[PDB]
Amino acid sequence: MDFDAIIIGAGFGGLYSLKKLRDDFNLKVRAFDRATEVGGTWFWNQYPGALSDSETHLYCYSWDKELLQEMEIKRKYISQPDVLAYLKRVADKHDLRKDIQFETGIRSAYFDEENSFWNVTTENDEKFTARFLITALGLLAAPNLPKIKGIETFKGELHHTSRWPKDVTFSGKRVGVIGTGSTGVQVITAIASQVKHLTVFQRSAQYSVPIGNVVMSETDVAKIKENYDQIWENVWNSALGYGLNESTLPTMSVSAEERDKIFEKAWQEGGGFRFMFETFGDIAVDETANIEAQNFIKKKISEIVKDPFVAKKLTPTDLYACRPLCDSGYYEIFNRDNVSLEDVKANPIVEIKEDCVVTADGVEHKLDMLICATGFDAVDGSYKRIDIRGKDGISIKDHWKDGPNSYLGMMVSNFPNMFMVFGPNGPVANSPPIIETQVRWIADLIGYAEDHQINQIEATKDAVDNWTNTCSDIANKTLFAKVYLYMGGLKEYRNQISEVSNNNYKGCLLKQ
Ligand SMILES: Cc1cc2nc3c(=O)[nH]c(=O)nc-3n(C[C@H](O)[C@H](O)[C@H](O)COP(=O)(O)OP(=O)(O)OC[C@H]3O[C@@H](n4cnc5c(N)ncnc54)[C@H](O)[C@@H]3O)c2cc1C
Repeated sequence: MDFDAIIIGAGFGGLYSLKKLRDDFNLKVRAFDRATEVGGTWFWNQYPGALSDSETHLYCYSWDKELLQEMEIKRKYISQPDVLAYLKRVADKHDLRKDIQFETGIRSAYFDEENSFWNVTTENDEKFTARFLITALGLLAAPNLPKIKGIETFKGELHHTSRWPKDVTFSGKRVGVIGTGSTGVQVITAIASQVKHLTVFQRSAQYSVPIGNVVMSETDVAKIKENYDQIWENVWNSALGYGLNESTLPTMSVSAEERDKIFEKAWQEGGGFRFMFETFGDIAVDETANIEAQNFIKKKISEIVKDPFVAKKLTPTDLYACRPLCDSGYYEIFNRDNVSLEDVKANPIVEIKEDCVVTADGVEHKLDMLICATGFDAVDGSYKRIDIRGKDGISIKDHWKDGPNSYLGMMVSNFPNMFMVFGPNGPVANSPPIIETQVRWIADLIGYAEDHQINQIEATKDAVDNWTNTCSDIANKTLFAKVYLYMGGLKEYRNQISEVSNNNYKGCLLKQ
């Protein structure tokens, strides 16, 4: 054994995995990332307007009290360069880089049934052994590059938001953006005013609410820092972990005039999760409540966008409101004389030539730059791109050929000593609280094993099948996926995994 534990990922999930196992448990551990710096997705995604979905004071670690007091809280939400600097500062303080090997992908990890440890091989064919594998792998980008005929003949700049280069300049250029998910909304709002002309190619109009990202006064920051203990106590006690007053008020239980008042209030403060969960308690459950949320945003769209035909094209049709987008002036962009909206569901892209994008009606859209706002992959994907083989050498690709499944979102049957952080079938909540929860739980279980010299931990097939049903029970009660995620929220997730730890890890296969 080279190591007690090998960590893959130096993002949020891997940086804390490392800190927890090396320093609070005195294990020998080494971590690996392909990146040249810590930060994970905040290192790779440097596109214009990249901004957190959670507010600054909560998109961070809770476990280091003196870091909370030290933290710079510039704006209500935190931009990508600032998150990256924060993660780097976490590394400086807790001396984590000496145990991270950068520029090092992992090609494969094979479980050794004979000695109960993992054989892990880099892409440069270096081989390390470790009792425990910790996978903190995040989500890769969704669509590689758009499967469009002739895209490779394009002779202008072709930029993917997940490999955004440095020194992109926009002035004097005709620019095109494929994609209008969260990443596309941020790019487009960021660059519309910098280009000579912007063409947006929207496949599918989405609902978006104001983010309301404002500067924080020194007294604003003091309010938070003086009460940080209560703030975090409210995170652990909530469903989402976003600092919201999570409503229980049914949408249809009030007058139209009161209902308009409550949505307006969330709209003025900003934030997608606020609009969806702080206004009423059933927007994501009741079809009739959801339509009320839909119409409020549709009306706002039609009041902000002055040209009714452009506004009509922006209006989501039939689509229900699920998974919340926010923006810093998105719908306003479309009143600008230098912006055009192309509905590419009505008028698909058929071809890309050397100087242009051409749609089904024959029109050539001439472009100097084409931006592919990639989105994000189901993941699953990040795991299916490492050769992971457990017992009798089944690959993870085979074991999940028909969808991912796990125990509590962290352990996979047939894959012992492997613990996933922020993996499939996990909760839907603010990420750092989820990551912290899972890392402390994993670390506690590895300590139990250390004290009781057990060297093979594994989830049964039945713990995993019970977990798959717990998720489908909760999920088939929601408008979402109308599954593969636990949606009882953060507090109920922490119960689930407390019961297991308090019942000598019922469902697990402690061995030796
Ligand atoms: C612009 C943007 C804004 C976001 N805002 C929010 C938000 O407000 N709230 C929220 O909850 N979530 C948000 N997210 C989601 C975000 O992914 C999570 O918050 C969190 O950062 C995930 O951290 P992680 O360490 O688990 O994953 P990552 O940060 O992606 O870490 C994955 C790392 O592991 C490395 N890795 C993977 N595989 C391999 C391999 N085979 N070999 C070597 N190395 C490897 C990767 O290169 C990567 O560096 C946002 C994402 C983006 C892009």
